[PDB]
Amino acid sequence: ATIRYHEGDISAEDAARYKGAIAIDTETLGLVPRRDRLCVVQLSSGDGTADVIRIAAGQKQAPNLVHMLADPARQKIFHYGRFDIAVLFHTFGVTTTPVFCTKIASRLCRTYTDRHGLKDNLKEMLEVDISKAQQSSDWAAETLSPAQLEYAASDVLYLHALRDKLTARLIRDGRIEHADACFAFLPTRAKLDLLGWDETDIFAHS
Amino acid sequence: AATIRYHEGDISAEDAARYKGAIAIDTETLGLVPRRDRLCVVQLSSGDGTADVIRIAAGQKQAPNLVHMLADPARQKIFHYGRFDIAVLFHTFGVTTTPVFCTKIASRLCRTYTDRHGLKDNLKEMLEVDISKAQQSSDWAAETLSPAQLEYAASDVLYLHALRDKLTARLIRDGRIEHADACFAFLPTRAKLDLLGWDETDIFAHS
Amino acid sequence: ATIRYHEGDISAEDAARYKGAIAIDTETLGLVPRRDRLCVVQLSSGDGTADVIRIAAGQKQAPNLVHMLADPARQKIFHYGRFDIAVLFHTFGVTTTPVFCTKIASRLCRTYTDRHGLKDNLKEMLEVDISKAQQSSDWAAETLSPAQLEYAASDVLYLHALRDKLTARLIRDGRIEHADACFAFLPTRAKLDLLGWDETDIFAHS
Amino acid sequence: AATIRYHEGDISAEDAARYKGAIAIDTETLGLVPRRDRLCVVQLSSGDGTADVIRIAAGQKQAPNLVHMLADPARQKIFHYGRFDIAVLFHTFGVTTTPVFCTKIASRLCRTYTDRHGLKDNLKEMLEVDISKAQQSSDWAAETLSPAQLEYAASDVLYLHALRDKLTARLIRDGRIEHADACFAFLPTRAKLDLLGWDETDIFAHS
Amino acid sequence: ATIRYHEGDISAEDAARYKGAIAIDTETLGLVPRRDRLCVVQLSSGDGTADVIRIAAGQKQAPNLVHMLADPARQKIFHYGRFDIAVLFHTFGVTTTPVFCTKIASRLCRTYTDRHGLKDNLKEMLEVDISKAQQSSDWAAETLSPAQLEYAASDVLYLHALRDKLTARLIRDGRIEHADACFAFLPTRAKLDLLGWDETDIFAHS
Amino acid sequence: AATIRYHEGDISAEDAARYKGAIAIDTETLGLVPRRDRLCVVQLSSGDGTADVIRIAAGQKQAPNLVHMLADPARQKIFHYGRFDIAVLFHTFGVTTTPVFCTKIASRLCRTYTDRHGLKDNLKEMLEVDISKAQQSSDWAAETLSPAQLEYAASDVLYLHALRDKLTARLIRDGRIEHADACFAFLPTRAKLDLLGWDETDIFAHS
Amino acid sequence: ATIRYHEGDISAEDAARYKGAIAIDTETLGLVPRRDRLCVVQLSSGDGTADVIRIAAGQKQAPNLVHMLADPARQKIFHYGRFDIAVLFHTFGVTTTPVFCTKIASRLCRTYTDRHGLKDNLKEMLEVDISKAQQSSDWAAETLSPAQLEYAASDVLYLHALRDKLTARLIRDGRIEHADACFAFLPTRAKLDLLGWDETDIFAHS
Amino acid sequence: AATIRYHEGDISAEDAARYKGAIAIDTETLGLVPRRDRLCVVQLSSGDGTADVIRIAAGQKQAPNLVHMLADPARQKIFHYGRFDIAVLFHTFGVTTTPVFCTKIASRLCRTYTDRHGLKDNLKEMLEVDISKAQQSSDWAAETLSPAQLEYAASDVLYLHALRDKLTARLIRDGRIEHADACFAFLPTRAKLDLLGWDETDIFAHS
Ligand SMILES: [Mn+2]
Ligand SMILES: [Mn+2]
Ligand SMILES: [Mn+2]
Ligand SMILES: [Mn+2]
Ligand SMILES: [Mn+2]
Ligand SMILES: [Mn+2]
Ligand SMILES: [Mn+2]
Ligand SMILES: [Mn+2]
Ligand SMILES: [Mn+2]
Ligand SMILES: [Mn+2]
Ligand SMILES: [Mn+2]
Ligand SMILES: [Mn+2]
Ligand SMILES: [Mn+2]
Ligand SMILES: [Mn+2]
Ligand SMILES: [Mn+2]
Ligand SMILES: [Mn+2]
Repeated sequence: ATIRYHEGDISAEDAARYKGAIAIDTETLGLVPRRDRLCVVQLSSGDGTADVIRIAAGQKQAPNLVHMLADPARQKIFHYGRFDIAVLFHTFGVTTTPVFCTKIASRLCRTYTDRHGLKDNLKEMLEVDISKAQQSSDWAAETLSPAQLEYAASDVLYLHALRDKLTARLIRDGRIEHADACFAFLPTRAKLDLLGWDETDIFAHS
Repeated sequence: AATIRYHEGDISAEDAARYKGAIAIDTETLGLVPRRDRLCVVQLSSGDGTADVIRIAAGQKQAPNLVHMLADPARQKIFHYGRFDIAVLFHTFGVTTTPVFCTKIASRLCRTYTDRHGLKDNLKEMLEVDISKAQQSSDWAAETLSPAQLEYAASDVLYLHALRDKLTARLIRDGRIEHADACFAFLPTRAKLDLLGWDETDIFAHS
Repeated sequence: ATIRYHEGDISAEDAARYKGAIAIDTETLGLVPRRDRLCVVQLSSGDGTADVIRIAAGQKQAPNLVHMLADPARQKIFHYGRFDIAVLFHTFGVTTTPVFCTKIASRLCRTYTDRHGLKDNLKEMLEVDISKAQQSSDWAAETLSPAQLEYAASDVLYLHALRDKLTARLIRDGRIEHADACFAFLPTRAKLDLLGWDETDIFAHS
Repeated sequence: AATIRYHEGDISAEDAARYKGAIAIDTETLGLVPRRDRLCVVQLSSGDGTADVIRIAAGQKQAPNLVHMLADPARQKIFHYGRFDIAVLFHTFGVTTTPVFCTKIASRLCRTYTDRHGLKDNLKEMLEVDISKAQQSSDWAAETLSPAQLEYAASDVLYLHALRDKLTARLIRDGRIEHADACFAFLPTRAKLDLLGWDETDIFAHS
Repeated sequence: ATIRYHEGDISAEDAARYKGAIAIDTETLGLVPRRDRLCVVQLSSGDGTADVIRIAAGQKQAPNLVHMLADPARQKIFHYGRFDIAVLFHTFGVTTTPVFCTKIASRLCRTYTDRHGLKDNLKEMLEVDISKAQQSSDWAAETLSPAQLEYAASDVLYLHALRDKLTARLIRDGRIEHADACFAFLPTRAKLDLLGWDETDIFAHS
Repeated sequence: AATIRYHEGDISAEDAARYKGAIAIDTETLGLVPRRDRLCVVQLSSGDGTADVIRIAAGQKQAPNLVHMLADPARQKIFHYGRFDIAVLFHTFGVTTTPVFCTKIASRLCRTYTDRHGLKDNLKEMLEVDISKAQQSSDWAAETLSPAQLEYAASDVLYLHALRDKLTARLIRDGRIEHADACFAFLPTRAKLDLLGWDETDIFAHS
Repeated sequence: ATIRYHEGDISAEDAARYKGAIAIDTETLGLVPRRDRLCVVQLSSGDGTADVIRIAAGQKQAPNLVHMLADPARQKIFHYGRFDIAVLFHTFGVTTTPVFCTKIASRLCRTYTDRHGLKDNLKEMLEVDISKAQQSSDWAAETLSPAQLEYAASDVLYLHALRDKLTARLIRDGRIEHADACFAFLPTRAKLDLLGWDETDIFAHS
Repeated sequence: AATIRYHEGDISAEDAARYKGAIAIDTETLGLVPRRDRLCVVQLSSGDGTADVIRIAAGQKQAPNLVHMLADPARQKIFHYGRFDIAVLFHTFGVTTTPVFCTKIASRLCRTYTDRHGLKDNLKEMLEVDISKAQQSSDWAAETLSPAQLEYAASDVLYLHALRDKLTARLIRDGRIEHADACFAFLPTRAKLDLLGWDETDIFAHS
């Protein structure tokens, strides 16, 4: 199938499709990790297909997903990893590593625009169109709608391609090393957020 | 206080060799925009109560012995708020200072009960030391640095070893030494992003 | 009829339809109770029908309405009760109790959105559409238009259903007790507003 | 001043029994974010001019005698701004402190002629008492609390009975004691909503 | 004709149509009277017809217009008189008196809205539609377009009717005396503006 | 200073008759929201160095002799910032005070070289008089007004005649006495619009 | 052709078309000259045709373009020259002089509007329509799209005409001398920007 | 200090002739809006330690000898923040003062290490001179200027030659004298744009 569903954790069979980079996004009940639980983890290996894993209330374990997230041999790709890395660390205790963030890379090379959302990035870098629902969706439902399923999958289907396009810009425009040091600090940035520094830049004076 | 060793242009090879471990360091400039306000002074201590104060001439783009200590991965460099000085040294010399310990990032990560993370209050509370802020900001590119100027420059580095050590023990006690080290590792990139114009935005925010 | 009209007070016959929760909203000349008089009280028992009571200038009495509002055996349901409780206390002297507020409950469980208006709530929680006039309507007119009448009734027709939907979220997501303590403090919050603390949170430092 | 009874971990069963009515109480932490800054001290007075100062060790999640007084519905708990400390005690111990009287909510509800609702100015005007704010914020997780620290902690609670009583008579005189009681009843929920992340928004506003 | 044109001043014949209230608005080169000159004065007697008077550069005199503006026997009606009274005083030296301001009256009785522009007022109070150009029009042109002419006339054609509608609200809602004291202070408010207090309320502390 | 005549509820008929011209006047309340903070004191001077200080009891809604002076169109009333006190007297007594002279509107209209338009600085510059702001805001609804309270209340009105006269001569000199009179005429409406809720907006702005 | 392409520098043949004013705009990788390189210089002599010069990475020389920009006998026309003068000085070391800025002139005479963009100016002053892309375009591409080419040319095709229209306003409304002193200070304003005063007005107190 | 030459209306022809080079100059008004607050005093020094203080009467629109020095292209005029005074002199007399040197634009262009660009701090650091700001802003349109007023007016110009010269040497040293001269050339237009209403916007911004 185009989208592969899992309850609680990705199957070993489908975890084995990921031999390189893993594209990933989550869905939650909101933007405060300590208040709003993790509901969905969506993955893609780059081949046009997704794994959508439904996370249950109170579930603190996903052994196969956690293994992938922890695996230093496979890069995990987010658009704004700062948040999802924090969600995964709060829920599972796992420090996702290493990571590539297409929003940080966008801010570092697409210096001519202020539009750094994923939709704007995919339209310019790949000519792909994606749509935003309406902001208001209960991702903790019993049964996710099929709309809910394709929204989640479209968040990870293109991150491989987008990473490649942006990587060539960073190298062309000379800031690939800046992006990589940003990627290495990112899990720390996410843990400071969980600790309450989420609205301050630690590198400022205040 | 005191005992200041004064140098013109660069630290002599002899005094550089006094530095067998961490290097305390601050600079003085003509202001806060590196591409506009030139580096005037770099000041250095090895943590024994002495300081090397190197005066930097306008247009000078070379400092062999200082640049070697800055680029030397074996000796840590200690600033209070290194984000600024690392950018100034890269813009002036092409040198990327590394590895660093920043006592202001440390202060923020463990001195969570306070908003005063300047050097003066850090020293007073962590070491029971007084330093004096200059009554008015001064011309650091003056033809002759005053005695008061050399003493103010020196005081910027005389206690950084001892402050690093007390803040490290706090970061260990309160469980954030790893968060701090990750900060120090990113800090040179942070300073390079300043010079390129991202200086008033946090690259990790949405905007 | 679908909408039942009253002058000054609800009839005893129509007040008797309310054997459980009373859904309620008001219409006024504006948002300052001491300046802008109460004009309309709209009620619904949950059955698709409304009572719309036209309040006259200077009227400080509505014995049957006031009895319903004061009755601790019947919950009164508002979307943002904070304001209407203050209007009713200023006009009639009545402390409406006990109350359920679908906006407080929305802010407490719909943690994934910032859209907490009634229209947004009804569309997501019940799939119902309602429309906003244009903000500018003289609710003190001689004769209310029939448009004016259905706008007022649509503000109370769904509050029962909406309360039920949101209540199951609060329990699912674990904040029903938080919502109930909010409901108990609400009439105090409204009286502090009438006293001039309306733009400060009393629980802050300032 | 004085007479401070010092305890490690929990108040002894004997001193808990001195408390047959209302309990004055404040805490000290490593800062203002409870999930980050641990509880270090809880301080208690029964209103007789003595205080119990209980030092809380890192990671400690249990305090039998203190948690019994906090959860005990028969003895009121008095804080100046209890919204914060109630959240800290719930996060540290799982205990919901109740019932409470908050002298800062009281100050705001009846001291309508002023903007200064801190403890220091409340005490000066209501009781003609001076307390001293620390010259600089301190490390409350220190290995040994100083004498000055124990005296500052104690002063936080020594006058709360007398201040509660004077503010109560003002709330009665000016007709808002009921508004105040309703506040106190909501205050534990208010503190729990803080811990869940609503801490910078008023749940009763539109946004 | 529907619109009557004049160069420099209104003719005596057309000034004689005004036996009661005079509705009036101006057009200028912008919103700083000392920088942006007066270009057009538009008038209406209430009968569906307008006089549009083109003011020339540097012209400091319009004897018949000034007589009307100065005449305490005839009320002058503006929507936001504060500005135009200042323009007329700067250009001609004339203190327009007495005045009725449909924007002040709108803010005083239409307490249920924040839309106090003339367009919003005419649509609700009279059901009339008017349109806004695009904000950018050179009112000092050689020859005003016919569009320019009807825009200017539509600013004064309805002020009589609008004044009547709003006056009945003020009396109904009990603030006619508040409105009249506002009208008496208005020319002073405009002269303080010309003196440099234009962005402070003189009745505040600062 | 001094000589204060104290009254309970209303000024006696005898002392009212001392007032054959302008009336200086200020009030004291429990705060700045009239519908919440009750009038506690009204203070009056005829400009001879004496003052009448009338204490107002909670709930009192009548003051025959004072309300006659307030409503009396033959004697001008002088406040420093009358916008507030006119609203308080209308809310408490139903009386519209008129006609008024406001020394703060006057100060703003002619003392154009400064931003300090409080009474204290007006008096110091216009009359070379010192008054003292209370060290802390006080409970003006106290059972017994202190001596210090009566002296602070009195000083609010002892110099208003002399300040009115010096500011009038400045308004005449600099050509804005007419602007000032128009202000004074609108000021009661301005205060009534405050009570109705327009208190944080200027009715003459667009919004 | 309507648009004439050049690599690196304008040809001598096409530089010779410019016997009077030179209309000019640039395209870059963004708005920080020290970070975002110069990519395109677009020119027009006023005749409906443009020269579009593609600037290569790291190129610090364009001898013929620089000669034109430096030439005090030919006025260079920008819409907001402040930025492009800084880009040209950073890239080439050239102080463009003398200059006429249609945005400064717009702010000085079109005192009745706040719309001082080029699109708004061309629509009112000349009745010409131009369109904005979408803000997000990589001007450093290998091969500029033909869309990219006409966007760049439309930025300079009308500046001659627009300069003439605005110049007659400045003279009519009496501020031509104010505009000319602004034009003389403009290259200094741009160099202060490159030095870090770009977000302060040097003539203020702070 | 001192030696002040007082003039009514205009400087006498004799004292004007003392001025054979640059002219230091400041004014005093009734406030910051020229169309509202009239010019009261113009003060002048030739840099020898003396000053001419010319009192300007209300409505006066002519000053032959002063207007000649202001309009005279051979003698530079020195203000600290000339943007304001140039606008006041143009509004009062129709004269465009030129050419000018502005020590505040100079201070901002070379004193890049500080935010304090007032005259007082400029003088203290560049010349080691103290001047005193008036304890309170004064009525400069008084019938008789006090001795203190004439001394404060004079001090505004007594050191402007010496401060111009020290700031010029800094602008030369740090490479911005040309930037400064371009500023001075635009400054009269800048002041004329103030009078026309652009006074709170930078004409070189987008908005
Ligand atoms: Mn995400
Ligand atoms: Mn998504
Ligand atoms: Mn430093
Ligand atoms: Mn220093
Ligand atoms: Mn409602
Ligand atoms: Mn409604
Ligand atoms: Mn506390
Ligand atoms: Mn404490
Ligand atoms: Mn108008
Ligand atoms: Mn119009
Ligand atoms: Mn007062
Ligand atoms: Mn007082
Ligand atoms: Mn451009
Ligand atoms: Mn373009
Ligand atoms: Mn000056
Ligand atoms: Mn002065």
